Amino acid sequence: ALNPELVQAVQHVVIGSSLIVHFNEVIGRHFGCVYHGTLLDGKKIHCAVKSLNRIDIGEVSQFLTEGIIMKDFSHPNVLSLLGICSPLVVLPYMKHGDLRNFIRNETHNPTVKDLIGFGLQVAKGMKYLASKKFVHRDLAARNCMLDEKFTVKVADFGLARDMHDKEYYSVAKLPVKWMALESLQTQKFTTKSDVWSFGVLLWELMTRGAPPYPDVNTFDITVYLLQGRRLLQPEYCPDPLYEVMLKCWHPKAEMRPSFSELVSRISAIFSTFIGEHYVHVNAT
Ligand SMILES: CCN1CCC(CCNC(=O)Nc2nc3ccc(Sc4nnc5ccc(-c6cccs6)nn45)cc3s2)CC1
Ligand SMILES: [Cl-]
Repeated sequence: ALNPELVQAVQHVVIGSSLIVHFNEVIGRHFGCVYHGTLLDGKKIHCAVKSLNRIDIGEVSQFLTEGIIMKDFSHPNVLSLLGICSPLVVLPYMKHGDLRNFIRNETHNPTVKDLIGFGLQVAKGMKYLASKKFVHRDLAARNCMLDEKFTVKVADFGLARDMHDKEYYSVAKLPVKWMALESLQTQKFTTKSDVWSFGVLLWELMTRGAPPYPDVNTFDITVYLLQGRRLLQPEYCPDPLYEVMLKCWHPKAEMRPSFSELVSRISAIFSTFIGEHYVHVNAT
């Protein structure tokens, strides 16, 4: 029943090696549910297996097409797809989980250098996605993960794209407090609106995961911004990094820096720090 050209094209994505899905070990549950897993080939690889609903032959066609597209994306700062198989999406397990919880954790002691380092890795992952004409639409610290080497990987990508939390989404995903001014008015997204979201992600990093605009309700953000306001400078945010955030929030989308310019500018700032400045959480 399926297009035979598509069946041959998806073969390099489909996994036979073999996979052991640990169905009793759940991660999260919107859309489908994520479980722990183990891959093969004479080695055991810890993975996160997402099982999507019960999806018609056209739905199966999209699933196989998405798998090929996803597999064509490879970058150390972008969460990879290991393969596909109910439809199974197999992703590498990220030991330290999401970036927002990692920095919020009071037992963690990040320095200014470490936090800027995480922002730099996110910028590199986004620089890769933009070059592939991929518009993320939901870049936030909650949507970035950390592996065992503390490598940051931009997630919430392709078949894994979901809504895991609700308080950050106005009820198509609308992460209002991370959205560019023009996206709040048109509901359209570009690489330049991902640049706005990246400026917000840098603010999340420097405040160790504080919610942005805490005293502003989701529905009020566009009026708040149009009065001539931006997120205030975090206490442990260096002046050149705050200048970078302000550039990410330029009212004119085309005047915002590209992710390539961000990688470059942030690499310079990052290089000036030695890991002697401990970042503490704000009381407010
Ligand atoms: C002591 C406190 N603390 C310290 C360690 C901590 C982390 C454990 N490590 C993991 O949880 N790793 C993990 N890797 C992966 C790899 C892929 C996927 S699918 C996916 N694609 N994009 C996103 C974006 C968001 C989400 C989710 C949000 C809520 C539930 S899923 N899923 N998602 C999920 C996980 S979850 C647990 C306890
Ligand atoms: Cl430092």
